[PDB]
Amino acid sequence: MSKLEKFTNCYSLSKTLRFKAIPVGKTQENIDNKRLLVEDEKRAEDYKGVKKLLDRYYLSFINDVLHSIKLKNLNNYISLFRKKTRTEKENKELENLEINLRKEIAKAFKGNEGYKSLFKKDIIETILPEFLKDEIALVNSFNGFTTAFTGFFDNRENMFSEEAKSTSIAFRCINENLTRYISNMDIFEKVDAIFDKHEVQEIKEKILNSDYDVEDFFEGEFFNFVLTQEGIDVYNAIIGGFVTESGEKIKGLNEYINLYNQKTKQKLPKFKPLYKQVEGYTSDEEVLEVFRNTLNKNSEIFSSIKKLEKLFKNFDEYSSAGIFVKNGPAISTISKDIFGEWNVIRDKWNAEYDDIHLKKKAVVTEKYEDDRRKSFKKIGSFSLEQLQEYADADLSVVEKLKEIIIQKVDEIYKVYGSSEKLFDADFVLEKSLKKNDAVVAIMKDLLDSVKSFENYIKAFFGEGKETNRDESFYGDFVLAYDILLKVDHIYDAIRNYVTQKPYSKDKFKLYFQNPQFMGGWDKDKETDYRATILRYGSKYYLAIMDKKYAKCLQKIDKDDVNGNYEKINYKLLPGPNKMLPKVFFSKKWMAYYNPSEDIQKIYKNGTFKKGDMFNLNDCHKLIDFFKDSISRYPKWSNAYDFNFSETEKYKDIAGFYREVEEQGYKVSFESASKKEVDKLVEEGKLYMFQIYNKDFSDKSHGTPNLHTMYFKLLFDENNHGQIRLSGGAELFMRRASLKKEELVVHPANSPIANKNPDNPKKTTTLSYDVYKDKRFSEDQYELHIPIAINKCPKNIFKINTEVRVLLKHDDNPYVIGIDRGERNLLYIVVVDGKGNIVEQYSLNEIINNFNGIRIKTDYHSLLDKKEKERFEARQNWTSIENIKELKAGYISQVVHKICELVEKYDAVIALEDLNSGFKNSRVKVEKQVYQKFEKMLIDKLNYMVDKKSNPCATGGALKGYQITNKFESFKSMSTQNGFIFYIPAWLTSKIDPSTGFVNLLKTKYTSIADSKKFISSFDRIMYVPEEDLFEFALDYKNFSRTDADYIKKWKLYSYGNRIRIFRNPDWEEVCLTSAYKELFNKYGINYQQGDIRALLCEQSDKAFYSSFMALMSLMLQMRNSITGRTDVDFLISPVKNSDGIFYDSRNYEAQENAILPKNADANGAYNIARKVLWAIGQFKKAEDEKLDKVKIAISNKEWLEYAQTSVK
RNA sequence: AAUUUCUACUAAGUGUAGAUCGCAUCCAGUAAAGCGGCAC
Ligand SMILES: [Mg+2]
Ligand SMILES: [Mg+2]
Repeated sequence: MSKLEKFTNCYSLSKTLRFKAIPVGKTQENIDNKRLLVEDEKRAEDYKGVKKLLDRYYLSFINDVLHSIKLKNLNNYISLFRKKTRTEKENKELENLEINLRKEIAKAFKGNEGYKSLFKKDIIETILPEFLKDEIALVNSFNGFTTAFTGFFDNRENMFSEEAKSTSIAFRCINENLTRYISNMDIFEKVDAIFDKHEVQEIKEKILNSDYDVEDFFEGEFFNFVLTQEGIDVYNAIIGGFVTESGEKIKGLNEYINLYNQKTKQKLPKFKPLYKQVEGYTSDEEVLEVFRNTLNKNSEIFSSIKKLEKLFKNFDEYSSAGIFVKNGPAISTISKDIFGEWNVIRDKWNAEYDDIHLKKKAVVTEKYEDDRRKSFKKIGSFSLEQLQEYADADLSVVEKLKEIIIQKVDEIYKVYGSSEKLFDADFVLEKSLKKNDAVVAIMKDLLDSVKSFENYIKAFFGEGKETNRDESFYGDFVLAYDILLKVDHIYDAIRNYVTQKPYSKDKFKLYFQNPQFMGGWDKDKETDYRATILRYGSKYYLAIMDKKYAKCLQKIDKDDVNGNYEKINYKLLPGPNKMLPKVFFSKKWMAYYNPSEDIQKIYKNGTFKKGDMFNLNDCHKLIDFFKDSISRYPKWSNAYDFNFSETEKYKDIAGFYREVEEQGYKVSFESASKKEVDKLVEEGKLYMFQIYNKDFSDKSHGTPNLHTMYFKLLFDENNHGQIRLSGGAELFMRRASLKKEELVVHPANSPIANKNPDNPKKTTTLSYDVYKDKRFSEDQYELHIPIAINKCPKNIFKINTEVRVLLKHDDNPYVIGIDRGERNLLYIVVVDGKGNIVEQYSLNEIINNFNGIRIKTDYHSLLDKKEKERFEARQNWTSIENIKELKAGYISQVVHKICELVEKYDAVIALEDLNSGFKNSRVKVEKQVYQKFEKMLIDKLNYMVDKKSNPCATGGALKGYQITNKFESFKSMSTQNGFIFYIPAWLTSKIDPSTGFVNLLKTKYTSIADSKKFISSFDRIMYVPEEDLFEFALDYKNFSRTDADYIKKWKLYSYGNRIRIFRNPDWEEVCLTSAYKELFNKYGINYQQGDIRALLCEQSDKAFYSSFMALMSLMLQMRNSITGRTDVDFLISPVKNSDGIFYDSRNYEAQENAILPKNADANGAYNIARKVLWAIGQFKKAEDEKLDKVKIAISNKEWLEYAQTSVK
């Protein structure tokens, strides 16, 4: 059997199929006349309204708990906070005190005051009505329809967690609000006497309050007062100042500190206000009104930009030791902008970490580099002083930063000038915004220039309780920035609006004035649920009974004079493990049966269940009781065909239940007069809809949609309960959003150009009209039907363990390698159990089969035309969205290609772990699309079907492969998920497949001395006359950071030629030996002399050495690419194989499915696969029961050992 | 340029080929990675 075979019927999975519901006959007229719809439509309107009222009571609630709270954890907390640290994980004691501050807040919500009636049915039933007429009325409407608020309900209970999320109130109460209060205490202590006694308390004490005193709000025990919004407003008014209910405009503390510019030493810190807590879709008038309002030259966002300009202009005035830059991407970027390279800061910091941790004897090891890396990441931030500590003299870090920041503000001001007419009161919109390209680009330009300023500027927060900070700097900075933060919302909303499809998918749920509408199908509650399913020939229908006529479907003849619909009776026995004991210990059954006490005692004590009070006979007695009770229960034994296993072969009660559950459900069809119900439709006693997708069209002649097959199979004789119909069906109405007269149309009888350049037919002429987006021009009913797949699994085991066991015992196991490439969206390499390539090719082109005809689509050319489009459109939003969606389409094609390969080779899949990576600019499928791809792959593999197989066949629609576990998280895409193994890409592309040689030397020229050392660290350097080549023979031991190489000693030869970047005002090509001959001649070095390393070091000037190294580096540069030309991105290796000939990639370009990789893209997919072979190799070394514990994570050192020894 | 819906189409003439429970994240490979259904 194929390894694949053993993976069927493993676990249940549930899916919902969607269809269009086409109203038949007079149904729509009746629906309108009886006005059934409007009930469900206004609810849809007021939904948003009621939500606001729920937020109202939520906010009164939050302010009942918050008025009532005294933080106990706090006071230790304040003293520790002002303890000024002193670290050594003494602060660790405190970081656990923090969490308990949020813990105390969460529990105070939950703990008391009728929190419980919050996200359950009783909140809009009674609670909202008793809290605060035009609003009570809207809430009343929703009753028995509490469904509407479930997604809302989940979004709002995250409010009260200890989650340390920006969602949490507690995080807000303690994490942001409290720290500011503390930070302000230390400002208040330092800046006390600046206040005039009359000036100080007298205006503030009286006009802001007349209660309390100003001093109070800078005492630690006063914080709890400031948890609620009033105390927050009171606090912020003390800092900011007040209106005064008149002209008075009483001054705040910050103004006074400002007015102490009279000393003009100033830079005396100002207080930071406390965070209060707890767009434009609709119209162009709306979208424009917001842009004008938030971004004009006297808006507050523009005010905060001028202040930040003033602040940073005085950057020199502040203490570089007390100004921090958050650690993360901002460090790479600012490194680039300050010094001129990405990794500089990281590099200097590695130079300093080594000296401390790097033992002289010690040789750098992968772990060492991993741990040092964990340390860097862990560092929260860097002061400007520290950054200047890396600053080479003749560069000022603060000043270079000043010129960069100021530059960015100047770029905002120039972009304002270019957008100036848009902010005229006089301005009006000539064209619709989607129509109006020129305007949209003006808006995007400005938004981008401010967003980028914001996003860059945001870096100067060390995201820490940093011990010493320039509070004078961060007072001004935090005041101004917080407004600037406002841009991100505006930006997103405006972009979502432009980016929108011209049509809308908004819709509303239909109950037809019935809270319990369409709860179930199979169940005979049809008088209650009032929906059912009809069949006629090949067509299926949804039939909805009017309340006054529920039984109308009951009494219908099986008329055979001419024609009948088939009528649905669905039988489901739900949850036998709860139900069988519920029914059969019923008082009525108890009457029916004089059940033995032996049975009752077994149940009550549960000696049937597992749990070591279980008795097998007791279990069997229970079963037999149930079995026999089943014979004598009409409702069930006239519904289902029970065929029970012998009682003895049942291991546990659970074994018995699966059979009840399995046989528990039956579906079959009744017979009902077509003419009779047809008339029921006419009279409006019954409403009918055809359940439809294009595959039900009389002109559909192609292979159907997968979901179409699922739906039909529901009612096919061959389907023995593998896919089942479930309740929870919903009907929606999707109001039309396009007007038919306004659609783009290709008129009948005129040729339409075909767009696929690989389609050999150039035009199409149809005799009817084709309309863009036609389906959105009509009101549309849609029907979502839930199904159950593999509800009663027979094969239970751990999927990961079973994959390992089968791989352990397989003689020629096959692996599919997938890699993302530079010249190829995706590239695939199939390999046997020994590393021989069986298949290699690009997936740039997706080839489709219809009939016997194959037509391909080159998705890489598509992306290329769209990238040119993005260039022509100056990178506007919509092209960006078009590219994202194209890619998401492409990956739905690829999923199918991978499935065929898995089925074809019974192969395991090898994929990049995207939790270990380097971003590569060259590759076209970015991380975020690839992650989506990997999720989709896993999802398919949960149940994998080939549509063209006969459904009952293994791998067909009734026996899908389940070779993957359910997706949990992206973080969870690591190690192995069933047939999928996640591999790190380290050292899979730039490595000789033939030898496993990898360049581990550093050839950058550094110093004349270093170059000599380099040259000297070589064993030999000799020109070989016979083979006309230079031979560099080396030991990796003599060079640093080569621990991973297994074959230490490699001989390098000049042979072949290489493509060099060779930038000139950037490509040229270079031969290798010619360069070695040229350069040596150039300097008077005769090279026919053995071991010229002593000789070479005799040279006196950089020029020899600078160019010797550049020459060397190129030779070790295996991967070569012009980038104008698809034709070559080749791989050539400076090292001979055992047989003595060097690997070139171009010698494999010609062949089909050649033994070694054909280009560098292939090499990468090839080597990703070999790492899985390595993993398989570890399985083959372990005992069956240890397999689950074996480690798949190959280490650069294991990898190179494997790559270099397995080649032979 | 037709769709349950999406993407690419026109595929031989009202359609073709994949894919397709729902929402949120869609740009930072140093922040986040989860919330639903379903099932237990
Ligand atoms: Mg089809
Ligand atoms: Mg389209």
